[PDB]
Amino acid sequence: MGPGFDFAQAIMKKNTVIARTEKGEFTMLGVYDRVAVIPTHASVGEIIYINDVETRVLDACALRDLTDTNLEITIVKLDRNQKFRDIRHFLPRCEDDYNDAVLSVHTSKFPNMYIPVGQVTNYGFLNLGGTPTHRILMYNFPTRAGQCGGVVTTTGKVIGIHVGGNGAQGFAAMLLHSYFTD
Repeated sequence: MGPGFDFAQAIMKKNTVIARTEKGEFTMLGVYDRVAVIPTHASVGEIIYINDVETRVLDACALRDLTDTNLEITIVKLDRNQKFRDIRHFLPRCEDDYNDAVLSVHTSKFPNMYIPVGQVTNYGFLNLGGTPTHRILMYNFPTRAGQCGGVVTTTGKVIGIHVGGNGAQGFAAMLLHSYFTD
C-alpha cells in the first residue's frame, strides 16, 4: 500500500524461505551467503526442511547476551546450493525504538501476509514462555500462532523477528549488525 510495505515486500520476495522443524513451519529470514535466522523455540536439529527440501544444517547457534541471558535468535548455516542476497547493511547497529513498522509472514497457512503494527518499543526484559529474554521489541497488535519468525521492518531497516505475543501485544527479538560480522 505505501513505502513501508514496499521495503517489506522486497525483503520477503528475495530473503525468506519456509523452514519446517519438528516444532512446525516458520518464516525464516536469510541474511547473507547460506546464513539465516529463526526463533530458538523452533528447536533446529541436524536436518531441516527449506521450501519442502530436506537440508543439512552445517551449524546452528542459539544466541545469548554477555549476561548469559536468552536472546531467542538461532543463527543457522544451511547446506543449500544458493546464496541469499546480502542484506546485512539493512540491520541496525544499536538497540532502538522505531515508528511505523510492518510484520511480514510467509508460510503454507499465511502466504503473502503483511501487518502494519505501528510504533515499536525497545521493551528489553521479557519472561517469554517462562524464559528470561533480553533485547525484546514490543508492538501493540494481537499477533497469533503461525506468525513466529515473521520479519519486522521499517523503510530501509530489518529490525527483528517475531517470537511471541500475549493476545494484545507482540514481541520480536532484535536483529543487530554485530550478530552477522564474518
